Amino acid sequence: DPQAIPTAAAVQSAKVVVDRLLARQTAENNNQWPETIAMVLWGTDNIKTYGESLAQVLWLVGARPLPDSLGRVNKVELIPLEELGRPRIDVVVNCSGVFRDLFINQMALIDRAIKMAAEADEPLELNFIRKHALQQASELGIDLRQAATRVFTNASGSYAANVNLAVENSSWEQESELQDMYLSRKSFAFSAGTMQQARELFETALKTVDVTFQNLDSSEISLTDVSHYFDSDPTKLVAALRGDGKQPKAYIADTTTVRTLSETVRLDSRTKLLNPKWYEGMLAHGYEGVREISKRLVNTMGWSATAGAVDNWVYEEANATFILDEQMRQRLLNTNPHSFRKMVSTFLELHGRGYWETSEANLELLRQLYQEVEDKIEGVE
Ligand SMILES: [K+]
Repeated sequence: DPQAIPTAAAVQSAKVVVDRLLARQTAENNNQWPETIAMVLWGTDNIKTYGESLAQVLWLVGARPLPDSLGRVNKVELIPLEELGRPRIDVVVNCSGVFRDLFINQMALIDRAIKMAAEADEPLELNFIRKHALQQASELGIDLRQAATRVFTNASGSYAANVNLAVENSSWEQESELQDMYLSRKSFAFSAGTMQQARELFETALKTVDVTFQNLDSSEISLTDVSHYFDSDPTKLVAALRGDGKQPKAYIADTTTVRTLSETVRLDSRTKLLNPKWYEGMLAHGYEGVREISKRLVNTMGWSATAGAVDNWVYEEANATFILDEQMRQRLLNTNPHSFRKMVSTFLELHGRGYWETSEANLELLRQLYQEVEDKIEGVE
């Protein structure tokens, strides 16, 4: 029931997460407030939380919902700056296609809130939406309301950046290509039927991003269980667009019960890809199990592609665990030659793309093993 969202419980849960996100960012970077946060809104998650990440967006821009009598959220108002107790933070609101499919009315609500923030008569140092929208209105020669466009998604009918697909298929040379794919697919703006492409305004707003942010429940679907999270990650994109080339700080709120993306990748890697409990658990399935391990390594590479969030030691440990250990290598090779070949390919690709630095010895062995499994695959075929 899309008008039910967000509930007073979701509003209250969301305040805690946003205060924690801003506290970490200020404490780390010279007590500087971030100007703009790029964040993803997943539709399934907004069902389950009665609109927690929705409410996080409203909190950031200093808006509160207004349930009528039938518990419908039809309107917003601004929190006054003395109540907010900090600047209005600008937000690039990257809605999933599914969020768009289910919550067009709530995409309209966010939009009203941000335009409201933009038009407010308040000092620019306490209203980063207003500060940006005026600069943006001036640069591009448009209205302030037009300039205060922040609610973006896929084209009507479409899903995903297809950065996941690029990584899974190894069908790309430079990061610019992944970044071009994202900007070409995610630049469709909500406005008062049709998502209008607005690429130049999407790029302009993206260049103002200081922080990237997503909510995830690592207990249910971790950062590396699926490709959809790195698919939606604009961390390296923002660096590549910005005049100053500054990569924004990246965070993940884990809703299991706020970390840097780096911290979250390290936790997931030691819990899943590098953890004996996990990979032995997968190999118990046999043929499918080796596929799951290969998939994990590909999704980890995805985070290298979008964020450079994977420490070299993660790839060195994965190589030591699955390739250098002759016993484990033989089990992979014997159970699933096809997924073993993919894993060997993925280790060589990671070196090829500069995401993994390793010894000549390790690479020679990977090439040697690449030859041997192909020779075996063609053996039966
Ligand atoms: K999507």
